[PDB]
Amino acid sequence: SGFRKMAFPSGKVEGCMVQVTCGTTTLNGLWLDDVVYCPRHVICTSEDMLNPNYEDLLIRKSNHNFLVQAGNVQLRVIGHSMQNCVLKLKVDTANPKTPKYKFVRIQPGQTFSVLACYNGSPSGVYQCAMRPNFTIKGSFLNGSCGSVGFNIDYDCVSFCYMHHMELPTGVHAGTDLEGNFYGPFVDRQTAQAAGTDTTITVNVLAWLYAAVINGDRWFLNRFTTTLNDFNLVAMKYNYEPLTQDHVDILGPLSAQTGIAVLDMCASLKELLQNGMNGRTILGSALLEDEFTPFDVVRQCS
Amino acid sequence: SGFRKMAFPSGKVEGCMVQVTCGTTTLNGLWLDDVVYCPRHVICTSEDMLNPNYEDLLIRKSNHNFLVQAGNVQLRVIGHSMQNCVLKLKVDTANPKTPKYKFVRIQPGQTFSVLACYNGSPSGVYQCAMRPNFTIKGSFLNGSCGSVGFNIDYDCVSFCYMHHMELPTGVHAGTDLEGNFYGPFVDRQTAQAAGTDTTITVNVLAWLYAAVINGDRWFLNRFTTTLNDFNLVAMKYNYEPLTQDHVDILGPLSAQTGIAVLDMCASLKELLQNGMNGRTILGSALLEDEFTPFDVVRQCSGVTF
Ligand SMILES: CNC(=O)C[C@@]1(C(=O)Nc2cncc3ccccc23)CCOc2ccc(Cl)cc21
Ligand SMILES: CNC(=O)C[C@@]1(C(=O)Nc2cncc3ccccc23)CCOc2ccc(Cl)cc21
Repeated sequence: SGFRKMAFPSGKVEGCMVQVTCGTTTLNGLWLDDVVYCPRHVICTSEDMLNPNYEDLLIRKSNHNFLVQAGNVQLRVIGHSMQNCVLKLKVDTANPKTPKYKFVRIQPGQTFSVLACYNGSPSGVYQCAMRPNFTIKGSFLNGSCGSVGFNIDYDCVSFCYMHHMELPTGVHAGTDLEGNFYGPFVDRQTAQAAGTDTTITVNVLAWLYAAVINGDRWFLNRFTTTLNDFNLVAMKYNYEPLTQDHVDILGPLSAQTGIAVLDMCASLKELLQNGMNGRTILGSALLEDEFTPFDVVRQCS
Repeated sequence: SGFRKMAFPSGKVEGCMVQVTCGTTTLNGLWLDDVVYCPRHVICTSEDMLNPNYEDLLIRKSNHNFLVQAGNVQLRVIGHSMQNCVLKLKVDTANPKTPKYKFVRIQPGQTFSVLACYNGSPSGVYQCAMRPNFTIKGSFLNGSCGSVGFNIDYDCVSFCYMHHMELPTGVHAGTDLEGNFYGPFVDRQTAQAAGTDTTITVNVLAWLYAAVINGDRWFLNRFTTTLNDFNLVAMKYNYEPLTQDHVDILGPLSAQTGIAVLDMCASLKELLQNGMNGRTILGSALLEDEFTPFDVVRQCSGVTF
């Protein structure tokens, strides 16, 4: 029993965190095999942040301009290339702590663990979700760029995120490990705004199923709804539309608890209308949307 | 910016998790140097658990009865002893991944990271606080016994908890690494109940300081209070008393934000008597009490491990 926001054990990722310095800028890099991945903005100076020409800035750099530190050992850079917004620094040593890994690009609503690092040193681990506006509500200070988001599949690390920037609202934007930004963001200091965020409806429903599995049933009702009627109500509370895919994904939890997805959807409509009335669901007074249906099943079964 | 419930990096602890099997029972063990620590109830059957004589059960066991697995390598047990509610299995091999570590007993209100394990394999890491009723509101399934709680100080792991049981309300009870239970709990199948819980006042104040640091200021007010007037109000809402030690501990956050502790206490007092009024603090509609003042400083300054 019990339900917690739970991150994956970060050990496999900790052994890949290195410090990458280029001039006066220092951020984190991910050392996998003989390659160190880091945000390409590490090559930017003061007047290269509004409109950097990364191809032009990178051509002017040599391997000896990149100082890579793995623990108290300086790694030697033997090559450099750029793939979208990620810089790849070929080093002269394969990381002996390289786990089995994959680079996976995730979709909004997907959760992952973040290993927050400063100066190539891991300081904390927390669980995040990719918001529907493609930002993450992380916890990052200056120097956290290059900190990564990941999931663990048995013994395989799926790297899904690398931190690049903080938007004016305090939310964070980054890329997958191929340098492709999540969202319409660019790695420039030009005026950028996170779109209006919405609630990840499928995740809230998955979390209501977690609550039912844990014995919290007060919010349940005798109602069901059509998918269309649910979405009309949901949109009014800034909730993401629930697709038939989401309904299918909730199938196992629906079967386990004996509460049809559209039946749980009617509970959600009611909760949105009434609020909680001083009650909590899994120790929370708000509807939690950072647990996917996969997370709920993994944590409960 | 941003404020998250954040655990310590679990890598130093992951290298210590092993699987301990005794008969039909399989749980987790902590392999440090040449010793594997695990809950002593691993030696119990179902009948034994009802009224266990652990000294009697342990004397009947031999070293070969304990199957210890570190990855896909079976460790050979060369000795066994019991220290309170923890079993210590002496093994022939010192764990090469043994970090710098200490066994520390924590106080209620103190937080720590839990590395949830099943079959000696770490599956998740989460942060939590030792509740004032000595339970932890963890997330544990069958097979999680032996999962440990820890903090990291510099490069030293301080092991503070080992999971032993789940109470009927779904809350968890366990021991320090010397086998001493936190709370009035015993390791036996019998009627046990978690006491009425209280809110960790110093932690709520620390979290209000984290909210101020992050730009959430709506709850701040012009008022201040005496420590005694605050504690009279706090006791009424099942909040732990705030000591002068707690006020001193909040000193750095008080200086950083320019809000005196008793000034923040009057904000908390109003939040208790009046509520949030539909507003949130750090995305939460409830007062968060699982961030200590040290956790807030560490997260709002970026201390690394
Ligand atoms: C020195 N340069 C930087 O720090 C990179 C920077 C950035 O957002 N860094 C940070 C990321 N996360 C948390 C932060 C908390 C506080 C301050 C900085 C933080 C800051 C300057 O504007 C941009 C614009 C585009 C891009 Cl891709 C990166 C950046
Ligand atoms: C096989 N026996 C056990 O697992 C030990 C057991 C226990 O609480 N295990 C669990 C601990 N945490 C999460 C659990 C989730 C579900 C089920 C079991 C869980 C279960 C039997 O009663 C007791 C009584 C005292 C003590 Cl010290 C241990 C126990």
